[PDB]
Amino acid sequence: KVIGLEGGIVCLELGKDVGLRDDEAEGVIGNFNLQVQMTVTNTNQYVTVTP
Amino acid sequence: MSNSAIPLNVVAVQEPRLELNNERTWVVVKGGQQVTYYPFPSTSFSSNQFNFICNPPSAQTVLDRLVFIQVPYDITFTANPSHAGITENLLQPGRDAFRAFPISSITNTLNATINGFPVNIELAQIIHALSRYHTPLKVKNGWMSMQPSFEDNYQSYRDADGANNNPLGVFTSAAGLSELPRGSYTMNVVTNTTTTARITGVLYEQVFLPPFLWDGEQAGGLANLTSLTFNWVLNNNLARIWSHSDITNDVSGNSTIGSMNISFQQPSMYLGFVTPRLNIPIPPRITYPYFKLSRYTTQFQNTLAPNASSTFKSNVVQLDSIPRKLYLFVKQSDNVIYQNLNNQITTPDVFLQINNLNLTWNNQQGILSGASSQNLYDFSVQNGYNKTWSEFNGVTQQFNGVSGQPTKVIGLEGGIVCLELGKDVGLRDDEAEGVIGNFNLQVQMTVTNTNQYVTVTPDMYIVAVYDGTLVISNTSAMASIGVASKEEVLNARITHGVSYNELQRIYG
Repeated sequence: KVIGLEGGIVCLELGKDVGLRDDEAEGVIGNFNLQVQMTVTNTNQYVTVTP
Repeated sequence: MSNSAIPLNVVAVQEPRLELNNERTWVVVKGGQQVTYYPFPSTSFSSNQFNFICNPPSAQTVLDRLVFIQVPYDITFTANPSHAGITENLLQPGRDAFRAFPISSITNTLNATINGFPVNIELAQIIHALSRYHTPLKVKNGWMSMQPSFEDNYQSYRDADGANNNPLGVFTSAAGLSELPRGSYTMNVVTNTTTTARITGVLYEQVFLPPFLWDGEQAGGLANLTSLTFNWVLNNNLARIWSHSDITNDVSGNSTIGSMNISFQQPSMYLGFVTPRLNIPIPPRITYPYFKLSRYTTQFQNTLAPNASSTFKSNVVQLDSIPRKLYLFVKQSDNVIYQNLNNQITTPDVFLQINNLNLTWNNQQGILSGASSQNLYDFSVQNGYNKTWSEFNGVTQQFNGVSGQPTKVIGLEGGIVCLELGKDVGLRDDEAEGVIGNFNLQVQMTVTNTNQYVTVTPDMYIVAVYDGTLVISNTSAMASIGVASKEEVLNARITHGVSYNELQRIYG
């Protein structure tokens, strides 16, 4: 028996693993955009997860 | 040099094979870093609408001018009884295609709002006559190639079979390095038997209307907008996308196809945004050229054919300001070909052959009135027409070698005159190519139906493009029309730097 255990929840600090063009830091305003295209797998055996 | 009459000035030029000196300056080409493309899938798609509301990423990033959309689609055909039967596949090797350009003529109107003040155009009737007008072979094998792109050149589809330039054939049978026919275009055929066909794929149609550009040649895209958004609406019928041939429909009928239906999925636009680099700053507000084209249209009651002639005039209109140039043609009418759909799928686009055209600018009456139909085809081709003489004035004899079968005459599809409005219409002293206003127009033009079968009620169309400034400064979009003053048009000193040919280069 294969058991689903849970999922990752990644978090990337904005200066740390994103990198920001010079003159940018966690305070500074403003107006930028973000969109996350991300592939995933349902692990749970029993039910269909509508995501 | 100073030998003749009034003496001239000497200059010498080196032949190409040798300068060998001149001043050779190394030129570093630079453009901002980060050019990226997004696919904005339309929010609120429907069966009679598409709406793509997308926002510029930073509002400090210039937006490139070419834009296009892609729609996945699905059609089911089915055979009517009678005509029946019937024993051939409902889709035929040489007698079947998309109309060009498909997802265009099908759409009733398109309006994109920038920044946002709306700029919208009429895509159903405008475009089919706008296509002929500015594209060289260089272009019709470039950007224009993403959608079916081969225009109807036979007065009747039935005749075409089987030519080497039948406007809707297989890819094999278009001679090397030329524009293919519209049965070239790729798409899955899930089924195809007698009584049923069913096809699927995806078509890329680029948007027209300024300032988005369908020429290949490019110019600085619109920054610094804060939000833009397109909005189609398609007219009801939707049977206009497909095309057909009479050659298979034969009978007391009637035909093989009637009827069939379409289905769309998630369409999406495709925008592109460069970023300029932090060294070179672009101005806070900035001015763009901007064109608007809007068609005026009469309808008549008189029915003329199969090759008989007559004469027509069109209700006066009052232009606010001189269009920079206007087009005029008589096409087969709308009131027909929107009934009993077999007509919709089997009538080509083509216009009737012109005999002569006299028109009136403000108060003049009878302009051009004595210019031979031949002499109308001289301009354009000087404003960029692009079809051989025999195509304009469409008629073509082609005879049969036996005793005794009379020679067969085909309509070769008619012509469409475009007269650039200062270039060869002439305007009173101190009147520019676009100043307010306001001057009547009235087009009196005799025509002949050259299509062998059958009769046709016609309509007249006259599409006038105006030339306005448009200043997009965030976040306002003022758009003054008639930019030059009547006093400024007198004594605006001529220049010898600019070439007029370079201005007719910038479409348009």
